[PDB]
Amino acid sequence: SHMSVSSLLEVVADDLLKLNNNLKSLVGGKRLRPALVFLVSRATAELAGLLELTTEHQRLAEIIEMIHTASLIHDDVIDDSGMRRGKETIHQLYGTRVAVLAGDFMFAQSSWFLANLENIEVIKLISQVIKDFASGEIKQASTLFDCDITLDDYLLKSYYKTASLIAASTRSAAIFSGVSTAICEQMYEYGRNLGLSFQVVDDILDFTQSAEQLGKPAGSDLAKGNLTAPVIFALQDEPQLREIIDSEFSETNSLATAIELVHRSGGIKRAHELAREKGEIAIQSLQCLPRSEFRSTLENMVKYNLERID
Amino acid sequence: MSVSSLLEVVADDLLKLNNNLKSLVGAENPVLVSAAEQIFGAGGKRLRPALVFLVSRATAELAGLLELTTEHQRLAEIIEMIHTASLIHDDVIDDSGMRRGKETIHQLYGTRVAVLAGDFMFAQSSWFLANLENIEVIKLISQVIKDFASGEIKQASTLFDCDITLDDYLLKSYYKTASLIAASTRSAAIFSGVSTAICEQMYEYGRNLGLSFQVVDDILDFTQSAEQLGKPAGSDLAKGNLTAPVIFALQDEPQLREIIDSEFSETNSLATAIELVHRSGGIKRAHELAREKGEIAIQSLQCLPRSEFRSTLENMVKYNLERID
Repeated sequence: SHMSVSSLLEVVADDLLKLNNNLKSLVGGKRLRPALVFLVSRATAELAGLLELTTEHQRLAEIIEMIHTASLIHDDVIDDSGMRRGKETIHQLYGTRVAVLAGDFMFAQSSWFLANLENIEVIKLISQVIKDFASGEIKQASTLFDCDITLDDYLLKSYYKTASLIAASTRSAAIFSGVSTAICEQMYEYGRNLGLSFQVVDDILDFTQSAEQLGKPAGSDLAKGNLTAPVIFALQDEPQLREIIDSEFSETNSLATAIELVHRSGGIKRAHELAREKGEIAIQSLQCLPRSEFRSTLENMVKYNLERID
Repeated sequence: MSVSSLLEVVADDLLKLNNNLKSLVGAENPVLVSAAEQIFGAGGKRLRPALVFLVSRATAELAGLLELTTEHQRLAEIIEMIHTASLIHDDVIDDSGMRRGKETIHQLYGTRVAVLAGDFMFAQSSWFLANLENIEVIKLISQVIKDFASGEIKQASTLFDCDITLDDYLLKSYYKTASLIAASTRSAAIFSGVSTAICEQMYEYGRNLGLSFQVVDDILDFTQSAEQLGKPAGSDLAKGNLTAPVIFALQDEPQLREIIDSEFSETNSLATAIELVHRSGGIKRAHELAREKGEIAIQSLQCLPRSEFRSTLENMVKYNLERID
């Protein structure tokens, strides 16, 4: 459902099971983003001398996931441009008005929650994430099938898409704990580099799953012209790959060829390394924190993400 | 009564604002830039920034301030940006194809891009406002943006519903229009540092003027010609948005209910309905509803000293009720 009330219920239930788990190990996706907020909140709260999470920490986890979920809802809206007739019909058929209103309300409820936490630094940080998301998503169609994309441009795109919200959420959790600016910056870098690692791994998985399904991989990133880390690395070595993409896989079975050129090029292995390198930056970001079950879980999130392609 | 003659006492403030509006979306996303100019250049009256300047100057003088603060000036720009973002989403939801002779953002670029553009402008507005560092105003405006979404959901959930009460119509009208105006005039007083009591009076001026604005707009959808609006007369009615003239008309012309329930499934039934609205006392009763809100607006200005700014704030009420637009 597109429901704020359902979202908040599921986040509180997921956070309860996570909290109770972490209590049992003391000193030993809709869930990732609130979990990261909760873990960073707990680690930094203990450093600041707080005896429990503040109301600001608890609402932050709901604010972040509401932004994430509203983003998906709005990104999913159909492009009706060009139709001379029957737009009201296609919007009825796909529930466009409901998606727009649900996304609008969820964004607004999130921003209203955040404003009422009264930390202007966090409001600035999160507002910027939303602007960059919307602006980035407007330009995304114009970058499909463009082999002139660089690796730095891909990482920036993945930042605005994914990593920026996660980095803003871990910095904000530290800000609400009142730890030093230096520690808030490190939590920001944890979130940013975990987010990039997470996105590169998701891009690797989309490719390697694509290359094993039995039908034509028609809905893969590569097929739609969304060129990710394995492909970009491959394009450095594969002149026929580039020509094939520029053709939008016009020729019968060219998509299959493109996929095998990518697997050929070792760019998958170089994408592995890139995701591993961002992960190790994320882990290094946590060492300003003392040993705790919360730091060990934040470190393990990186390793468990990387094991997804191991 | 000309819009220019009405606003001349803040003409210089408005000209600065109009020069700056373009750059406030940025220079880096050409589609986003182009979609912004499409609304900013379409010829809006800029009444909302004018109200911010008038209240800003009236309350600044009462407080002892020398000139208008940069916060006053940025507030005015933010209010017009929020207004613009809400028009963009309202066009998507209404599936309107035209706004002031020009095509709407979603017609040019598709529903998804129009929604994202509005998302950007709401976020850009909040971000600019946060950089004014006043948390009271930040919380006020974040409530306004939620109110827009609450209003849009209520509006879409009650299309063609002839059991709508006048109280629900005024609530919807607050969510759609008057909430933003009430918050903009309260925020202008806040940035001048005047008393809580005067701040609250300014909120109520903006609320009641906004409600009077929207009632008159809903009247004009019936009473003005089909290209004096661009849209044909009764466009709100035809899409099932029942406004004050229709609500009053329904009390005397029960066939209106049959036509509206049918969603005008039958040829010339919309023409029939519009004649029923005119036949009833409806348009006249909606006009006195607007006047009654306008009078409460003028009462809320009496806590200000006499000043050319107060006089123009009162004239805005009279201009609206005389309006042909």
